[PDB]
Amino acid sequence: VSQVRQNYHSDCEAAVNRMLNLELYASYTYSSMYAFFDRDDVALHNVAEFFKEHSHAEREHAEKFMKYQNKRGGRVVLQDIKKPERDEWGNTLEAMQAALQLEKTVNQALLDLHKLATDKVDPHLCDFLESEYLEAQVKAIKRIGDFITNLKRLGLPENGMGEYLFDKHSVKE
Amino acid sequence: VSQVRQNYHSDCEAAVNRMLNLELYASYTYSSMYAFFDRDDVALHNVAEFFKEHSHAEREHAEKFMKYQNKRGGRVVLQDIKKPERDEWGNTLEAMQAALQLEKTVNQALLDLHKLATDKVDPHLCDFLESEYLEAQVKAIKRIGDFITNLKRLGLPENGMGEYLFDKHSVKE
Amino acid sequence: VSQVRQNYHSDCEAAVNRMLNLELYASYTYSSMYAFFDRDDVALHNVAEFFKEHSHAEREHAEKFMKYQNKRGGRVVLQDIKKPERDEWGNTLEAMQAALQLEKTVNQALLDLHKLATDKVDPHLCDFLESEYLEAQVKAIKRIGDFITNLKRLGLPENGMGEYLFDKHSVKE
Amino acid sequence: VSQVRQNYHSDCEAAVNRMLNLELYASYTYSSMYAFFDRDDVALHNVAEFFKEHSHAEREHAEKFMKYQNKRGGRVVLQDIKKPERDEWGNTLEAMQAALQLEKTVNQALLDLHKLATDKVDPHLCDFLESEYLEAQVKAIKRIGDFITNLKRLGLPENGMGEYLFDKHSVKE
Ligand SMILES: [Cl-]
Ligand SMILES: [Cl-]
Ligand SMILES: [Cl-]
Ligand SMILES: [Cl-]
Ligand SMILES: [Cl-]
Ligand SMILES: [Cl-]
Ligand SMILES: [Cl-]
Ligand SMILES: [Cl-]
Ligand SMILES: [Cl-]
Ligand SMILES: [Cl-]
Ligand SMILES: [Cl-]
Ligand SMILES: [Cl-]
Ligand SMILES: [Cl-]
Ligand SMILES: [Cl-]
Ligand SMILES: [Cl-]
Ligand SMILES: [Cl-]
Ligand SMILES: [Cl-]
Ligand SMILES: [Cl-]
Ligand SMILES: [Cl-]
Ligand SMILES: [Cl-]
Ligand SMILES: [Cl-]
Ligand SMILES: [Cl-]
Ligand SMILES: [Cl-]
Ligand SMILES: [Cl-]
Ligand SMILES: [Cl-]
Ligand SMILES: [Cl-]
Ligand SMILES: [Cl-]
Ligand SMILES: [Cl-]
Ligand SMILES: [Cl-]
Ligand SMILES: [Cl-]
Ligand SMILES: [Cl-]
Ligand SMILES: [Cl-]
Ligand SMILES: [Cl-]
Ligand SMILES: [Cl-]
Ligand SMILES: [Cl-]
Ligand SMILES: [Cl-]
Ligand SMILES: [Cl-]
Ligand SMILES: [Cl-]
Ligand SMILES: [Cl-]
Ligand SMILES: [Cl-]
Ligand SMILES: [Cl-]
Ligand SMILES: [Cl-]
Ligand SMILES: [Cl-]
Ligand SMILES: [Cl-]
Ligand SMILES: [Cl-]
Ligand SMILES: [Cl-]
Ligand SMILES: [Cl-]
Ligand SMILES: [Cl-]
Ligand SMILES: [Cl-]
Ligand SMILES: [Cl-]
Ligand SMILES: [Cl-]
Ligand SMILES: [Cl-]
Ligand SMILES: [Cl-]
Ligand SMILES: [Cl-]
Ligand SMILES: [Fe+2]
Ligand SMILES: [Fe+2]
Ligand SMILES: [Fe+2]
Ligand SMILES: [Fe+2]
Ligand SMILES: [Fe+2]
Ligand SMILES: [Fe+2]
Ligand SMILES: [Fe+2]
Ligand SMILES: [Fe+2]
Ligand SMILES: [Fe+2]
Ligand SMILES: [Fe+2]
Ligand SMILES: [Mg+2]
Ligand SMILES: [Mg+2]
Ligand SMILES: [Mg+2]
Ligand SMILES: [Mg+2]
Ligand SMILES: [Mg+2]
Ligand SMILES: [Mg+2]
Ligand SMILES: [Mg+2]
Ligand SMILES: [Mg+2]
Ligand SMILES: [Mg+2]
Ligand SMILES: [Mg+2]
Ligand SMILES: [Mg+2]
Ligand SMILES: [Mg+2]
Ligand SMILES: [Mg+2]
Ligand SMILES: [Mg+2]
Ligand SMILES: [Mg+2]
Ligand SMILES: [Mg+2]
Ligand SMILES: [Mg+2]
Ligand SMILES: [Mg+2]
Ligand SMILES: [Mg+2]
Ligand SMILES: [Mg+2]
Ligand SMILES: [Mg+2]
Ligand SMILES: [Mg+2]
Ligand SMILES: [Mg+2]
Ligand SMILES: [Mg+2]
Ligand SMILES: [Mg+2]
Ligand SMILES: [Mg+2]
Ligand SMILES: [Mg+2]
Repeated sequence: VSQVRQNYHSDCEAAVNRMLNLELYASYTYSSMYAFFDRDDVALHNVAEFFKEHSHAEREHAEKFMKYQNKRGGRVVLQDIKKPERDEWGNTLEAMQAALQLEKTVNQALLDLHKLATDKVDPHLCDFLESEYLEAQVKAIKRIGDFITNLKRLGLPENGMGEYLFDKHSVKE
Repeated sequence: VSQVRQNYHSDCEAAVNRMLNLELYASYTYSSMYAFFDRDDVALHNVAEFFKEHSHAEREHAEKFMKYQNKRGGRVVLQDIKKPERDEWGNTLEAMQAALQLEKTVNQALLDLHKLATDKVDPHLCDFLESEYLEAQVKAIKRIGDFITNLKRLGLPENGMGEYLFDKHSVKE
Repeated sequence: VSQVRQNYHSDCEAAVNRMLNLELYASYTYSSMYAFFDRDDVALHNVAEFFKEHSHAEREHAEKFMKYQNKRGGRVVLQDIKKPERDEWGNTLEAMQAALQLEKTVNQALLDLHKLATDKVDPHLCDFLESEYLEAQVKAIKRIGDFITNLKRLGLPENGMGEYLFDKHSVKE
Repeated sequence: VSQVRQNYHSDCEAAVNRMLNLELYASYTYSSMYAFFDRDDVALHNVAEFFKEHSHAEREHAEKFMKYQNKRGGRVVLQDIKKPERDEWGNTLEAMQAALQLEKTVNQALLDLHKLATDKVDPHLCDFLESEYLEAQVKAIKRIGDFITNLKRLGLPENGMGEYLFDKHSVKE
């Protein structure tokens, strides 16, 4: 037993490792989206940069779980980071729809971990999730949903002018 | 009788209380418009913020009537603030059309109060309305009318690209 | 279903709308207290300003619930804002006693909403209440209680000199 | 006829001269109050300074009527400035009560002049009164009324401690 460990269930330790992996998986998916929108035959650079930044944020989320694991006396156990589900992402609308679903998948895993922490009477882990993850996730989901609404309004997928306008006026330039 | 009261007719006092209520009603309607445009399935945030700011301005108009009532020695009497006429506002054009009509309703009440003040030979109340309300109202009506003209030019309600462009280029970002 | 909605029970959505209304009701009550203490025959302007500021804070609390509702994919539904229970507030002690009871009523509604969120296993809503409302409410209740103790010490309601001194030395000038 | 005169009735010209005199009379009354509160056996120096400043304001009001008369092509005609009604002013409450009545007397004369200007269809004179006099008068009346309420609360005339406290905490130090 680690000398620091106190009130930290094995099941929570394992679930933190699985969360770590999911954040890295999300990072990798966003990096694929970045590379897609940077292609010369796609060429939506503000969209590309939105996804690149989101890829970096997900890696930071993973690193924070590594630090957490060690603070509690658990042990980081890594697994392969699976490649993203697609090699090409269609257009801004398809990518944003995939991002929404990814963020909801990550959110569900965070909520499931919170429920496990509750069941194991681990208020430190509950606080960590509430203070560092759950609100960021709700904000990200709302932002992407708002974008999808605007992309539909702009006539995606068919309306290329609408897609251009979104890249120039909705995503940080 | 209040020790400060001079040349202040009971009818004017009552009409100031009714005006106070109407300004609060207008504030509440604009707050509903804010919440509508902030929905994830509407997502026109500059439009939402335009209405939020207008909601705050109307509350300030109400507070100025409270202060006025007390300065003249009248007594503030509050009534329920009725909920807005609609729960959802359609789109930017429908909302702006409703805002125009609301501003004209408020303007008519201000003009009616000015006429009452004239009839009761109350130049202080006439000056207050002319100096603090009537020009602001004309300016607001002109601004909203100009917006409606532009929304129609942009093809509202059908043209979603036009609606997007209005949010990005006509309302403060 | 809203595209953003996840783990948000209909009962919580409805209870957030009812909370929104209660915050607006509290705002309106404080605005009535402001207007009362600004009367020429009351004339306790620091007390009046204390209540005016509290009225603005309550409106901010309501607006934060509107934003929350939309972030979760719920729908803001507004109801009439009922007028305050009294048209005149007696004196500083009576008003502060009414404010204490109002703050405790709002606190109880917040606690009830937290219990509902707990029952529906909604940690995001629990965090929101704990981080944005519950401590502010405890602080406000303590402040008003401290004021009541001092008003009683100063001989309210009978001791007008005590009431004057409170306005000049306990409330921000 | 003055080369500048246009739309300026003889009756209004005369009434402006009478107003000029009344403002000077009010100034002189306030100067008497200043001297009273500066007596060694009264010795309420913040109260004294309040009245001294008000004396200067009234003289400025008179000078503005002189300038107005000349701008319109009327002719300033001066009369004796009558001494104040009392040689001694009792205490802060009695003085403030006299000041309230004086301000209401001046207000009534301003309102009467506005009515004359209205009857003679003189919008420039109406604007001048509304823009330069009527609101200042309402503000002054409200301020003095608020003071009287506080002096009564403080137990004037009997409560000398209350009178001391008013001088130290209600009037600019
Ligand atoms: Cl342990
Ligand atoms: Cl334990
Ligand atoms: Cl264990
Ligand atoms: Cl593991
Ligand atoms: Cl694997
Ligand atoms: Cl996918
Ligand atoms: Cl693919
Ligand atoms: Cl997914
Ligand atoms: Cl889990
Ligand atoms: Cl726990
Ligand atoms: Cl967070
Ligand atoms: Cl957006
Ligand atoms: Cl957008
Ligand atoms: Cl009257
Ligand atoms: Cl009159
Ligand atoms: Cl009347
Ligand atoms: Cl009324
Ligand atoms: Cl009603
Ligand atoms: Cl409507
Ligand atoms: Cl509706
Ligand atoms: Cl209307
Ligand atoms: Cl009216
Ligand atoms: Cl008039
Ligand atoms: Cl105006
Ligand atoms: Cl325009
Ligand atoms: Cl453009
Ligand atoms: Cl425009
Ligand atoms: Cl749900
Ligand atoms: Cl869940
Ligand atoms: Cl549900
Ligand atoms: Cl509801
Ligand atoms: Cl109702
Ligand atoms: Cl009550
Ligand atoms: Cl009452
Ligand atoms: Cl209550
Ligand atoms: Cl509840
Ligand atoms: Cl929970
Ligand atoms: Cl809080
Ligand atoms: Cl205290
Ligand atoms: Cl003191
Ligand atoms: Cl205190
Ligand atoms: Cl003439
Ligand atoms: Cl003419
Ligand atoms: Cl003439
Ligand atoms: Cl003359
Ligand atoms: Cl004479
Ligand atoms: Cl006298
Ligand atoms: Cl005398
Ligand atoms: Cl008099
Ligand atoms: Cl006259
Ligand atoms: Cl005229
Ligand atoms: Cl003025
Ligand atoms: Cl005062
Ligand atoms: Cl005072
Ligand atoms: Fe993440
Ligand atoms: Fe994420
Ligand atoms: Fe208004
Ligand atoms: Fe308005
Ligand atoms: Fe543009
Ligand atoms: Fe509140
Ligand atoms: Fe509160
Ligand atoms: Fe003091
Ligand atoms: Fe004057
Ligand atoms: Fe005066
Ligand atoms: Mg060891
Ligand atoms: Mg284990
Ligand atoms: Mg996994
Ligand atoms: Mg594989
Ligand atoms: Mg629990
Ligand atoms: Mg937080
Ligand atoms: Mg946003
Ligand atoms: Mg009275
Ligand atoms: Mg009446
Ligand atoms: Mg009405
Ligand atoms: Mg109804
Ligand atoms: Mg103006
Ligand atoms: Mg313009
Ligand atoms: Mg949908
Ligand atoms: Mg429902
Ligand atoms: Mg309720
Ligand atoms: Mg009722
Ligand atoms: Mg806190
Ligand atoms: Mg304290
Ligand atoms: Mg000549
Ligand atoms: Mg003449
Ligand atoms: Mg005279
Ligand atoms: Mg004489
Ligand atoms: Mg006029
Ligand atoms: Mg004017
Ligand atoms: Mg003015
Ligand atoms: Mg004041």
